[PDB]
Formats: sequence, C-alpha cells, structure tokens
Amino acid sequence: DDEYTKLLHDGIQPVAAIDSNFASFTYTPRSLPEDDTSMAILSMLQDMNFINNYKIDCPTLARFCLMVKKGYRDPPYHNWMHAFSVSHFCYLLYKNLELTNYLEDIEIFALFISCMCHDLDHRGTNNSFQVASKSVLAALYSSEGSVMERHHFAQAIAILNTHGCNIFDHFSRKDYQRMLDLMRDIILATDLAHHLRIFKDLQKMAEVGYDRNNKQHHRLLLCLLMTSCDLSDQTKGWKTTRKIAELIYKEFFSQGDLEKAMGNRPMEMMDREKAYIPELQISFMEHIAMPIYKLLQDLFPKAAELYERVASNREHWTKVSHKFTIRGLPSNNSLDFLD
Ligand SMILES: CCc1ccc(-c2c(-c3nn(C)c4ncnc(N5CC[C@@H](N(C)C)C5)c34)cnn2C)cc1
Ligand SMILES: [Mg+2]
Ligand SMILES: [Zn+2]
Repeated sequence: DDEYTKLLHDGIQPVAAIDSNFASFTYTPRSLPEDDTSMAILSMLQDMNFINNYKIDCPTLARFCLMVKKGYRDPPYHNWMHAFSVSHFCYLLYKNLELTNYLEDIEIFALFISCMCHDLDHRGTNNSFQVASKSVLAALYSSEGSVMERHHFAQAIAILNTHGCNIFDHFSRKDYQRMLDLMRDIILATDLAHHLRIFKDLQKMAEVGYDRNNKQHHRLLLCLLMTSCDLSDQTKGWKTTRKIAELIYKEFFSQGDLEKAMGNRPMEMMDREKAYIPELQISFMEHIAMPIYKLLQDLFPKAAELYERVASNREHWTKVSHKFTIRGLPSNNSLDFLD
C-alpha cells in the first residue's frame, strides 16, 4: 500500500509537531484526520520511550500498526478512530498521571498495545446479539462468555503471528508469554460483565489504598485503566458527547433493526421506536461512567478533572431533555409527520 510506503520511509514525527496540546486531557484525538493516526501511534510509543526500551524493530512496528488499523471494520462507532482515541487516552494517562510509580513498564506497554487491539474486527453488534442470532463467534465462544472480546484477542494473536508483524519475537520466552497473558487479561476486561464482577474489588482497592507490592492490585488497576480508556470519549466537552451519542445510537438501532427482521424484539435502547436518548444517556452516565471515573480520582488525585467533566456532560443531557418534545409545529409548519 501507499500508506505503508509513507510510514516506512518518512521518519517518526516528534509529538509536539502534531499539536502543542497533544499530551493534554482537553485534546480531542478525533480531530486528527484519519490519515495521520498511524503516524501518531508511532510518535506516542516513541515519546513513551518504548521503541528504545524494549528494542522494537521499527519496520515490524510500522507493519503491525497498519495491520491493526486495517483489522478494523467500519461500523459507526467501533471503528479504527474509536481504537485510536482509546490508545491516545492511555497515552495521556502515562503523561499526566505517572503510572510508573504504580505499574511495571511491561504492564504499561501491554495496556497500550491492548488499547489498539481491543475491538479488532468488531461488526457493530454486541455479545447478546451474537447468541440471540447464533453466529459463528457465538458458536466458537459463547459457552465461555465475552464472545466479542475473545474474538478481539484472537485477532490480535493472529496479527502477531503474521510474518513480519511480531513486534515481540525478540523477548525472552518469559517476557513474551507474560505479554500475551497481560493482553488477554486486559482485552477480556473490556466486557461490561467483567467490570461488573470486579467492581467491589476495585472499591476495596481504592478504600485500603494502592499497594505497589501487591500483584493483585497491579491486575485490578490494569482493568480500571482499560475501562477508563474505553470510555474516554465522555471526558471531553458537550460537542464530543453529543456526536458520540449520534454514532452510538446509529450502531445500536442498526442492530435493533436486524433483531426485528429475524423475529425478536430488541431491547428498548436498541429499538428506534422506543429508545428515548436523553434518559438512556443519563442512566449510562450515572451508573457506569461516573463511578469508573470517581474510582480513578480516588487513586490519582490529578484525575479529578476527568470525573467533573463526565459529571458535567451528564448535566447537559438533563438541560437539553425538553428539546425532545415537539412543542409548537415542526419546522415545516405541517403535521405531515403525524399522518
Ligand atoms: C465497561 C466499560 C464500557 C466499555 C464499553 C461500553 C460500550 C459503549 C459505550 N462506549 N461509550 C463511550 C459510550 N458512551 C455512551 N453510551 C454508551 N453505551 C450506551 C449503553 C451502554 N451499554 C453498555 C448498556 C454503553 C457507550 C457502547 N458499547 N459498549 C460495549 C460501555 C462500557
Ligand atoms: Mg469492545
Ligand atoms: Zn472499545
């Protein structure tokens, strides 16, 4: 490809040159034209010193980036831009939060790689639709749970074992297999069921306080950080939140259409005739998003602004609620829609 040419010959742009605001929480990675994002991945890893630290071969890494990028389909939400903006938020965590005092470098490295790979080959439909619609993935995976996530992992593994893409094949067998373990745990942790299982443990962790010598704290923190990244679109301003809803509901309603055409009734939120958006968004923000970011703040006080921004985005939903009632006449002055 021609993308492959340019990445392999031009050089790794330093990070400041992408945007003077690039390492800030107020930065919106979705502003970056899709065509610059593989480059940026490279700059982020460079700026974290990983390329030098773990002695990664540059061409192999370039090839791996591109494979990961094209292993994403194009549903409205779960596409390469989602994956890039989740990896970018992992980068901010390392730059802003000083994870190094809580995590080994190999763990931080794995989180970042996992971020890029965590939704590989997503089709825009969720775990219950896979079962509900008895697909090959459910066939493969459904008896162990997390259908989509096991598929994401499996695709990551398939890219790694593609000639010239194995950015880890020079690690010791000990480090190589630690790296596969960590990616499997982290990708699996992106299922909301997983997160709901470990919630008390996370609360406990923040309650007793973080213990650097407790291996299980390392594991739990890794899971919290992955869910932080995966929800990071809710940490920017109202403009991002609104646009994120458009893309998320377009995907849910599409799946809902397909559930109706197969002869099931979709859940409310996936049904475009019943889904009432402000209320679903407010529920999501209150029950899932806010608690994840409150936990982040409990363990790294410099993460407080993330939480208040999420809270603040939930407030806007409430403020615009009323606009989903047609008062007066519709713009075209006709009750045509009513028929
Ligand atoms: C464990 C952390 C986690 C990870 C991914 C998701 C997620 C979303 C999502 N991501 N973001 C940024 C959203 N912003 C608003 N609403 C969203 N939906 C509305 C309904 C809600 N659902 C889970 C009941 C999610 C989402 C879409 N699919 N999945 C699986 C959710 C939680
Ligand atoms: Mg996912
Ligand atoms: Zn995701």
